[PDB]
Amino acid sequence: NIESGIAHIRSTFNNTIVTITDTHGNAISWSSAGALGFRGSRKSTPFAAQMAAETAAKGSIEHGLKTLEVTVKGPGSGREAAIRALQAAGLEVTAIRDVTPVPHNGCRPPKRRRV
RNA sequence: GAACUUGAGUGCAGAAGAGGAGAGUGGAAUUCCACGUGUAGCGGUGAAAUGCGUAGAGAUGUGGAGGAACACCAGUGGCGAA
Repeated sequence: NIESGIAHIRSTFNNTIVTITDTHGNAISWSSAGALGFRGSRKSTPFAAQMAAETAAKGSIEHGLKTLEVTVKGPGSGREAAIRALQAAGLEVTAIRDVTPVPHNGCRPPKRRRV
């Protein structure tokens, strides 16, 4: 039973995962578009991000959270939907923080697609 | 052969620079390894599948290993014969 937590939203182009943890990063609960039965294109859509956030939130509310800090990673379109969905579940969102990993010129990226 | 100082160079006084070689050091990120929390998918596509995952993955926290490259600055900006 913990109150304050961080909501890690990993929004990629293919899927949106939402893990909810305590302030010390111990996992309370998590949800992802795939876990909710979305497949392929559907998982990417922002609608699925909403549903993923709601499902993750309702799992956490059992443990008794009230305030969430939000961290967003990846280039997906889910972050806004997932954040608004967390607010709609009742948990107040203190601050959103983009923590997408930025290399300072490190590893060579994979070759560009010729689509 | 003898003069001259503009070319060329030297002296003296300043200026900028990713110019080069050598030796160190630093932060981000990817991967891997160990551990805590935690559960059913993760990944990928135009759509899928191969692949990875209940032998506990992906997500998340701490620490560690190693290799390569140096975000912002950064600019028809600088330096170099290329």
